[PDB]
Amino acid sequence: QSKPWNRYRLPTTLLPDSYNVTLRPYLTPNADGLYIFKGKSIVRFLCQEPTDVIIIHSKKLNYTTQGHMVVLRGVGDSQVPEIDRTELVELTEYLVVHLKGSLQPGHMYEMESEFQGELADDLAGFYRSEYMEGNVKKVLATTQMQSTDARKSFPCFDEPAMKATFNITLIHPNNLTALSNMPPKGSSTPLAEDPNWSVTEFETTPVMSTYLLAYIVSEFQSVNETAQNGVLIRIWARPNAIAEGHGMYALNVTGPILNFFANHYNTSYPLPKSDQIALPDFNAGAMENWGLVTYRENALLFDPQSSSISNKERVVTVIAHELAHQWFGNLVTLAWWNDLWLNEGFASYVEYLGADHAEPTWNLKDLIVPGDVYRVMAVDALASSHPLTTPAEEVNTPAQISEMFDSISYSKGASVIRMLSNFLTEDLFKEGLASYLHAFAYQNTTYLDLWEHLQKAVDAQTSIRLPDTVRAIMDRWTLQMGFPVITVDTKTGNISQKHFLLDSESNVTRSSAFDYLWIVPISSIKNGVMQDHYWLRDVSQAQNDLFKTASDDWVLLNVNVTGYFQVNYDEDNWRMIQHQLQTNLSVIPVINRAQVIYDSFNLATAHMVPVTLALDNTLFLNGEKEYMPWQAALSSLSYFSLMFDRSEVYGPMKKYLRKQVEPLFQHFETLTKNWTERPENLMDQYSEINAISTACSNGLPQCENLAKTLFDQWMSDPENNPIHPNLRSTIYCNAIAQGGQDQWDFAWGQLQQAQLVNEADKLRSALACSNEVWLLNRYLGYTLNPDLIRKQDATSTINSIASNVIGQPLAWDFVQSNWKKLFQDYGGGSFSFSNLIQGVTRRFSSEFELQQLEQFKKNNMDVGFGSGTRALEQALEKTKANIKWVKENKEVVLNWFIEHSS
Ligand SMILES: *[C@@H]1O[C@H](CO)[C@@H](O[C@@H]2O[C@H](CO)[C@@H](O[C@@H]3O[C@H](CO)[C@@H](O)[C@H](O)[C@H]3NC(C)=O)[C@H](O)[C@H]2NC(C)=O)[C@H](O)[C@H]1NC(C)=O
Ligand SMILES: *[C@@H]1O[C@H](CO)[C@@H](O[C@@H]2O[C@H](CO)[C@@H](O[C@@H]3O[C@H](CO)[C@@H](O)[C@H](O)[C@H]3NC(C)=O)[C@H](O)[C@H]2NC(C)=O)[C@H](O)[C@H]1NC(C)=O
Ligand SMILES: *[C@@H]1O[C@H](CO)[C@@H](O[C@@H]2O[C@H](CO)[C@@H](O[C@@H]3O[C@H](CO)[C@@H](O)[C@H](O)[C@H]3NC(C)=O)[C@H](O)[C@H]2NC(C)=O)[C@H](O)[C@H]1NC(C)=O
Ligand SMILES: *[C@@H]1O[C@H](CO)[C@@H](O[C@@H]2O[C@H](CO)[C@@H](O)[C@H](O)[C@H]2NC(C)=O)[C@H](O)[C@H]1NC(C)=O
Ligand SMILES: *[C@@H]1O[C@H](CO)[C@@H](O[C@@H]2O[C@H](CO)[C@@H](O)[C@H](O)[C@H]2NC(C)=O)[C@H](O)[C@H]1NC(C)=O
Ligand SMILES: *[C@@H]1O[C@H](CO)[C@@H](O[C@@H]2O[C@H](CO)[C@@H](O)[C@H](O)[C@H]2NC(C)=O)[C@H](O)[C@H]1NC(C)=O
Ligand SMILES: *[C@@H]1O[C@H](CO)[C@@H](O[C@@H]2O[C@H](CO)[C@@H](O)[C@H](O)[C@H]2NC(C)=O)[C@H](O)[C@H]1NC(C)=O
Ligand SMILES: *[C@@H]1O[C@H](CO)[C@@H](O[C@@H]2O[C@H](CO)[C@@H](O)[C@H](O)[C@H]2NC(C)=O)[C@H](O)[C@H]1NC(C)=O
Ligand SMILES: *[C@@H]1O[C@H](CO)[C@@H](O[C@@H]2O[C@H](CO)[C@@H](O)[C@H](O)[C@H]2NC(C)=O)[C@H](O)[C@H]1NC(C)=O
Ligand SMILES: *[C@@H]1O[C@H](CO)[C@@H](O)[C@H](O)[C@H]1NC(C)=O
Ligand SMILES: *[C@@H]1O[C@H](CO)[C@@H](O)[C@H](O)[C@H]1NC(C)=O
Ligand SMILES: NC(=[NH2+])NCCC[C@H](N)C(=O)O
Ligand SMILES: [Zn+2]
Repeated sequence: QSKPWNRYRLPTTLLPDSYNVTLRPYLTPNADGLYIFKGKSIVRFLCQEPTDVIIIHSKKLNYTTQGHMVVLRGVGDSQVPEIDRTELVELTEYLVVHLKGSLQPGHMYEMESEFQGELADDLAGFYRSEYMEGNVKKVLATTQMQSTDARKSFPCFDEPAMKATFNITLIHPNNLTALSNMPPKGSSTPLAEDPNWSVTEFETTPVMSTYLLAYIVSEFQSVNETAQNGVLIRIWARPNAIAEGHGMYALNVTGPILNFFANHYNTSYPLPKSDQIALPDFNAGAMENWGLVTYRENALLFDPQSSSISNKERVVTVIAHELAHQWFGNLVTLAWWNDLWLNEGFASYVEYLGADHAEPTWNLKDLIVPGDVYRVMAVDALASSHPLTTPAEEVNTPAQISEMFDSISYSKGASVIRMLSNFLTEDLFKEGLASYLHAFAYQNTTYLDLWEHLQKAVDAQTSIRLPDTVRAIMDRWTLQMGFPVITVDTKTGNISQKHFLLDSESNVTRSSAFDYLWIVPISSIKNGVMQDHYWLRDVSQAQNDLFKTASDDWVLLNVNVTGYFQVNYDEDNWRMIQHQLQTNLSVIPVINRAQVIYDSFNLATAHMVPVTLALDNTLFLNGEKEYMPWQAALSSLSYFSLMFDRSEVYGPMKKYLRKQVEPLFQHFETLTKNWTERPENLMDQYSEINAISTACSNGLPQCENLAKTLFDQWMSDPENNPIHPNLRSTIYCNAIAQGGQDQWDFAWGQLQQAQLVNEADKLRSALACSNEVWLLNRYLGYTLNPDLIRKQDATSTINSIASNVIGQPLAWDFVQSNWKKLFQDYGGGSFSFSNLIQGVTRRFSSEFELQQLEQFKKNNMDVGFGSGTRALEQALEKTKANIKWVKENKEVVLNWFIEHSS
């Protein structure tokens, strides 16, 4: 019998009722330079089963309590046992209170403690964040409890299912504002011991999880709205950001998104107010703390004068995501971190629904396909993938919990939930979802509970019929990794499924309970007309006349890619689809025009079609106006650019892409009235952005000339930037590529005085587009200078230079030569040797380059490679793969491009 304090999961003998917590950050260092916070807490808990030990989480807290580390009292007239001793057990992050007798079932106890910790700049628990306002370094105090860091701010039963109410008090400088999950009780009062401090008490939370607590002390200011039901909505930011109006977009969209979700969930927003706060350099991106959601600035703030449309899209979707959680995840909470995929998958899906409500003309819901589906399919089509579900008993340590937060959890979670909603229909999905939220409000669940409530909705109607239970179907998609390729022979209507792997030689060693067979919902369109829905059962092979065609007809599966799978056809059907896209593309839904490209390039990779069939699938693009199919092509061909852009293949490739994109360029030139006005909706703006990028990077003279004119014009009038933020990255880059030290020095000046990160980013990246070796080398020479290049930007900048075909050898030489700055930046901040290595070696595709990477590896003796040790192995592995791919593909690809370029 192991001792319970040496087990990672808490006992279930004691359950918390409510906490009082008082925190007091000291935002002035103690002159050895240490920042601290002090706290006092009382937890009231109920004894379920007798026990002579109290085990509660504590991390990096020193205790100053009088006596033992806690004082223990009975509630009401309960007696309490004497404390034997209190100890801290660091490994399992416990405060352990050994008692001289047993606590008694049904009795409640209160445990009081006093403590302090470092207010570290470490983005964990209660922590400090430093930023600049003019001359002054400002310091604020804020929180990040997710996942297991509430215990770093005060002792608590720090597991998501052990919910409780919290009464938070902040003691803070009297001229700063204090925020928490709930509204303040009233005006702050002076701290009697020192009236330079004030005390702000907050209203009692609902019953909630510790990982969702938040509290913040800052000089921040807000923009406000009161919704019709009296819910107060505020956006908080740096005084200067608020004054510039950068909070207005967030405020604009928040009301509509909250309204959408209350109706979507059939459940009122469960709090009296909604605060969202933009934090400078919040590396975690955003966190859904209940009533007080935190964001990195660039995720919440928006500058209409400098921000592109894609920035706007990022703001509305991240807001929709975090707000989605205020019901799904916060009101009803998954019992344990092994079910994180459901929480994060659900939010990652409905973020598009919420954002769509706020921006109904943008067709946002479509973007889940490129954004999540095909993104996660890249990693889920590997032997090294993993099922959405993990046994709860395998997820114990804080490191194991952190591993839950990955692409599979978010993006495959989103993809499968979206599939589920689609085959249930949204109305039916919403009924079960509402039933689930009502039944489990303020409590905890597993994914099985959601399946059960969805099944209840299915059972209560007669319209939607499923081939099996919701659970049995979703089991196929959650208990085994990966996804099928569905292959159709349209001569017979034979249809098959098999586990899809990009590497046709891969060995899958992870076994599945289902032999990698799925139950697959299959929609289809024949000659542009919707067909009856079909389910492929858990069989290798089936037949249906739905998928049988005449000679002059075509069929296409997985309308709008609602289903988490990819599709192959016989060549005849492929050609018929190709001629349709050639002659009238609007018969096929825009998402499917993209699908044909996405799937066919993946199939070519996996040797299931020839690479020329994938290329053939791009031939229609010369008539394509819309964003997604072009995006499909650009994403699929970026590897071809990477392998071939230094080879004889590249001229014919550029020529073919010039041919394809010219009509699109001409279309927008007219539509935008000579580039003076952007297209109206988001998709068309995105298409314009890509069309200009593609034209300019492939050397279309008309785009090159546009880029030179605008940049000339900006240089003659530096304070009036004539280039729309949408087009800035391309126009900057192409213009600097055409120009010399005049253009380069000017853009450098503008980088030095850029007050906005997004604009600094674009300039930094464009500066790497110069075609002068000496400019790129001098630039590389700056990247280690923290004066001229922020350290957090150094590897990014080197990678951008590596990306330049002329900068490739320069960056590689520079990284090798100054590698002996591992002993200067595995200590002086983090870095990302890993991201540096991948970027600089990304192109390597010959034996000779592999010989160089091996030779570079022989500075193994000392310094080593740090956090990129694993990366350098991945680079030798990827170069081998690239060598093999280029040998296989070079001849067939060269001759296709020659043939199709005119
Ligand atoms: C968790 O925090 C709560 C808020 O501080 C505590 O409840 C408060 O206790 C206060 C002081 O004990 C009470 O305020 C006043 O106290 C004086 C003592 O001199 C009493 O006579 C007054 O009756 C009382 N004043 C008023 C206007 O009620 C509060 O009653 C009380 N606040 C509440 C209940 O909202 C909890 O006790 C504390 N929990 C634990 C376990 O200590
Ligand atoms: C929680 O308690 C810890 C242990 O008491 C504290 O960590 C200790 O900080 C000490 C004081 O800052 C350090 O001791 C010495 O302090 C003198 C004067 O400040 C320094 O000149 C010395 O460098 C330092 N001693 C040595 C050997 O270097 C300790 O380094 C450190 N002790 C341990 C065991 O980690 C925490 O400060 C305290 N935390 C908070 C937030 O209160
Ligand atoms: C938050 O929502 C607000 C209300 O919908 C938006 O306010 C709108 O800002 C528009 C963009 O500046 C304005 O449109 C036009 O602006 C120029 C200025 O000269 C002119 O073309 C037009 O005269 C003007 N619009 C019209 C219809 O004439 C609107 O003035 C304004 N609308 C309202 C109702 O005030 C905010 O833009 C929005 N904030 C963000 C960041 O999106
Ligand atoms: C946090 O504050 C709440 C609200 O004041 C406290 O809830 C009260 O609990 C007391 C003692 O159990 C009851 O007598 C009252 O009926 C409760 N009031 C309300 C409005 O619910 C709660 O006890 C506090 N938590 C702690 C640890 O003291
Ligand atoms: C809140 O009070 C503090 C102290 O009065 C102010 O912070 C000082 O500001 C000056 C410049 O204005 C700095 O040089 C000092 O070093 C600061 N003191 C400390 C201890 O940091 C602060 O400006 C006030 N803030 C507001 C919003 O009124
Ligand atoms: C949850 O949804 C139900 C069903 O839409 C809502 O109750 C219905 O409200 C409509 C609106 O006029 C009535 O016509 C129906 O008769 C109601 N049905 C029932 C069974 O009551 C309810 O308003 C929603 N609740 C929330 C909080 O959004
Ligand atoms: C975790 O959630 C479950 C529900 O999924 C909670 O169990 C419920 O407790 C409430 C209030 O005591 C009862 O009304 C229900 O009968 C329970 N439902 C069950 C047992 O299925 C459970 O209390 C939560 N766990 C913790 C530690 O709070
Ligand atoms: C379509 O599937 C059917 C199997 O249901 C295939 O036809 C069978 O092929 C086997 C293999 O020799 C014959 O022995 C069976 O008698 C056939 N079944 C029949 C005719 O009902 C057919 O080959 C498949 N067509 C494809 C894959 O294009
Ligand atoms: C496939 O996706 C398209 C969107 O790309 C869907 O078209 C939308 O349909 C909804 C509801 O009918 C309309 O409100 C939108 O205005 C449509 N948008 C566009 C751009 O046409 C289409 O309904 C989807 N097809 C299927 C079978 O689900
Ligand atoms: C996987 O096993 C098969 C032989 O059964 C082989 O073709 C292949 O080379 C093996 N390894 C890899 C990494 O593909
Ligand atoms: C092509 O098909 C579209 C959509 O089905 C139809 O509206 C249109 O008539 C066709 N366009 C032409 C030019 O025939
Ligand atoms: N990997 C993390 N722990 N990220 C924390 C961010 C929190 C939030 N749950 C999100 O998905 O944005
Ligand atoms: Zn989330």
